[PDB]
Amino acid sequence: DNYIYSTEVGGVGGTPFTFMQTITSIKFNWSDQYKLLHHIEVKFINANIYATGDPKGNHEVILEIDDDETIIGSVIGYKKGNDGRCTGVKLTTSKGKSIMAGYFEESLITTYTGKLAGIKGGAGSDIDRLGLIFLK
Amino acid sequence: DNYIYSTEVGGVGGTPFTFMQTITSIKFNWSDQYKLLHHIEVKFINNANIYATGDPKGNHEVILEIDDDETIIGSVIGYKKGNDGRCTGVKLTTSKGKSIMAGYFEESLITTYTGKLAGIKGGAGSDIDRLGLIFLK
Amino acid sequence: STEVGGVGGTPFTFMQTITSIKFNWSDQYKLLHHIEVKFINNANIYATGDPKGNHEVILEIDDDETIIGSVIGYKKGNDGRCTGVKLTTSKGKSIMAGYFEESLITTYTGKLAGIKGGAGSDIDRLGLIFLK
Amino acid sequence: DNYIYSTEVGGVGGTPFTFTSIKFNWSDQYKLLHHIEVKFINNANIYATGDPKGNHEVILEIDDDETIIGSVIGYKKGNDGRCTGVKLTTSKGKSIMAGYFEESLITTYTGKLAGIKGGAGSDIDRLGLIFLK
Amino acid sequence: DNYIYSTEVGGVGGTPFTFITSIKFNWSDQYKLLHHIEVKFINNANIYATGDPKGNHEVILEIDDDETIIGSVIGYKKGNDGRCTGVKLTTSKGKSIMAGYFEESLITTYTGKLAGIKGGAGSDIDRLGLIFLK
Amino acid sequence: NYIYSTEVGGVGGTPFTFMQETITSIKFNWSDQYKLLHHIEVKFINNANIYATGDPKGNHEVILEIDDDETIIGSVIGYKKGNDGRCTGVKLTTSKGKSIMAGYFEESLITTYTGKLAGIKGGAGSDIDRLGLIFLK
Amino acid sequence: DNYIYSTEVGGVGGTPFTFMQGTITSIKFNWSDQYKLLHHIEVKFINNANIYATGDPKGNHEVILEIDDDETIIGSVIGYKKGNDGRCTGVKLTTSKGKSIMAGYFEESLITTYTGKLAGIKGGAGSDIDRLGLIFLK
Repeated sequence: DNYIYSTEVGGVGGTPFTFMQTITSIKFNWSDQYKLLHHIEVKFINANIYATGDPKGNHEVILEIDDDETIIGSVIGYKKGNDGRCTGVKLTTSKGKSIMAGYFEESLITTYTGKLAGIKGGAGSDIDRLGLIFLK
Repeated sequence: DNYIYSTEVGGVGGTPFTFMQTITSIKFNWSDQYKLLHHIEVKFINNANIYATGDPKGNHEVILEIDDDETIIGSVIGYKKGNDGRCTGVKLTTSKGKSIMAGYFEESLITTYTGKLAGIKGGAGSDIDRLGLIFLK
Repeated sequence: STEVGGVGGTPFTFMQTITSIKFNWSDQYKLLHHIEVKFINNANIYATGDPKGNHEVILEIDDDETIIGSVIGYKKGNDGRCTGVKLTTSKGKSIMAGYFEESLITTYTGKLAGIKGGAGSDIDRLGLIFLK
Repeated sequence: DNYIYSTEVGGVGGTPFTFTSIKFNWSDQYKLLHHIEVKFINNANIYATGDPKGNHEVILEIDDDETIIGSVIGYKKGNDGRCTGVKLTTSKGKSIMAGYFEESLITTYTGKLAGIKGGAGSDIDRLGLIFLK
Repeated sequence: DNYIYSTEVGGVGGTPFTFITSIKFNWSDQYKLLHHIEVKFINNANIYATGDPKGNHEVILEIDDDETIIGSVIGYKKGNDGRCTGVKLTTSKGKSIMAGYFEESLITTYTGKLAGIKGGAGSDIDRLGLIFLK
Repeated sequence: NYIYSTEVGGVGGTPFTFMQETITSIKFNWSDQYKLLHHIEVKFINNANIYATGDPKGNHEVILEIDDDETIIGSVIGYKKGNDGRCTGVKLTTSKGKSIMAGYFEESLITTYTGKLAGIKGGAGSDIDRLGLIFLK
Repeated sequence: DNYIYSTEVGGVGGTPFTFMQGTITSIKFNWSDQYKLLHHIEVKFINNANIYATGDPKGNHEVILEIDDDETIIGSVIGYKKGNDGRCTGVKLTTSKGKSIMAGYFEESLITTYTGKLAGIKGGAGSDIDRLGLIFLK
């Protein structure tokens, strides 16, 4: 209520997370071996790293977000089903910044857009499930 | 009406549906095995209900979330024509450069009316037999 | 617009602006075979020709949407036939029907108001009609 | 005049001519223009010239307020020359392409297409466009 | 004087020249050079030609009264024994021509209202420069 | 005043911090043999001094000169993650269409904050172990 | 000064040059496919008929960029080999009127220079262009 919840995509498994009250940094860890996201970290506008998942993947990417910078384009790749996983994230900002993490070989959601305020989902070894959260 | 009805394309078969109350989420399920749409889900502004139809047996899906102020500016449905017909693909593009592509387009096409996507309508069984979009004015 | 194609088939003229148009065509004959049209504030399907072709395309036109680009492919001569239509709208919508292996007209442009021509088995001849 | 006369390109042969719609006839067999027709604003007459023996034609209809912004004629140069192709593009993104461009080219003046001029027999020997000012 | 002279590019050979609403270039596939140029001027029906028009191709660019050159490249062989091999021009109205070849040297010239040409030719165009307003 | 981008790469090498209370020249040295940054130099407005760090043993370098009024609008650092990590590449693009590419991007990336490039900070030995940029506000 | 001095890139060798006066109105670059270096540069200036050359024009390629009086450089890259032993290997320039040249090669080091009205050059040349810097104005 005064936040927009994007559909969490991927499986029912892993341990729940919800990170909120905006985002100033987000990092994604992924593997070439499993072609999944494994681990996410978030910082806020608050010096603590809010992490989740196991950072066992051979790649990472970080997007730093200026205070006034919104997300204008966002795609999450995922395997659908109870047994599902998140496999990739593309984001593009109101300033022409973009990141690409992991793979997009199965299902996609083109999310809502706005000021990236938090994330929510389940993670174990892998990121089972991810949803973004925006302002209003 | 207060609504613009796109021609429903595909076959006469399956069970009829109409979803209305604007659309804030839509998902399309499709198969590489059958090369059809099989299942559609829709959510609406200020209403937590998932309105589904068809059998979600396909190996792929795509979800488009629509911002409150976001209109559809380009829309194409692929389909097999005739009574025995099926809807095979959807491309949509929004007023914010968001776009989805579901399934296949190697037979017939409709380039639909455009505006604020308000509902869908059609028939579905195992497959999406027939699909029409509905827009505001 | 100049009606292009042959002298044959049965004449048609559809008028009242156009809100929907459909084209049927074949890979076997590489012609248009059949056209349908709907009009604003009128639920009637005005058809013509034999819809025996394996493909069709439908373009829906918003009330305020004009045609900005239009090409008809055709075989010229008395025994001629209309073979293809490309249309592009003032809102980036476009359709492509059938084939363009012989002759072409780039038509006048504006609000698509009607069509006119002759059709039997095939669309023998087609011309568009525009506004003010 | 109060007109711009583009250089007529192609040969000296055929019979001279000087004239909202234009049509070009051409052949895959000879790779030339053979025949042109022109219709005028507020005048229902077809002004033709040349022999329409070619297997292709194209028609460009020009809206009243529509100018030509890009124009190329392909031709064989010399007394024995022939006009072989026309590309035209309008102020509304309409374009036609007639026949072939395997030898010489002129990029013509541009504006409101007012007439044509040239010589034609079996083939279009020679063609020039005429624009306003 | 009240003219801007682009560098004449190509060789020392051929006969010197000095001469816009029309320009034509003749060239050969056999020699890959310009061989001959013609020019017409506003309010003057004369063809000002130079060089031997023995090449199998030509192109003509007509320039509207108010139309300037906004991009211009001349291809040439450098050195005393040099030759001018090509011209690309683009106008303030999106017209463009391409004449001949560009497989050795290039100059990107000054831009403006194309006012004249200058340079030496015989069988081939040995050397060419454009001239603009000031 | 200043905005500190996350320093990416390893914990190793000797710490550095360059600022002058903005950057007008920056140079990056890298190797095809090690596929790392090895050395960085920075000059500042109204100060002739070269502030270097790292061992310039690499076979390539690039220099970006920044006009006084010119901001960075796009910036990516490639790096190997982990304690034994290294910085491997820098792409920068300016408010005047100027851009450099230094070294390699075969592992991890940060798309940094943007603004008037004011300083750098990190650790370097043989290699640039770790790099963060610093901007105004 | 009234002038902006780009870093001179390339080697210490060759004979020094400095070309300045109005601003640059023509510049030419000679280069070789055999050595993949610049070998020779010429410059002309506004209101001055003098051809200011330097280096040995032994290379199989050249390009000339003419600069209109009011035309600035908006993009500029010099390729070079770094070190005392070094040489300048290429120049890309792009103007405020969509003109561009590309001379020689960019297989080793690059500088993306300051931009503005190209007023002069400076460097060292022998057989090859050893070293080049551009000079601009505020």
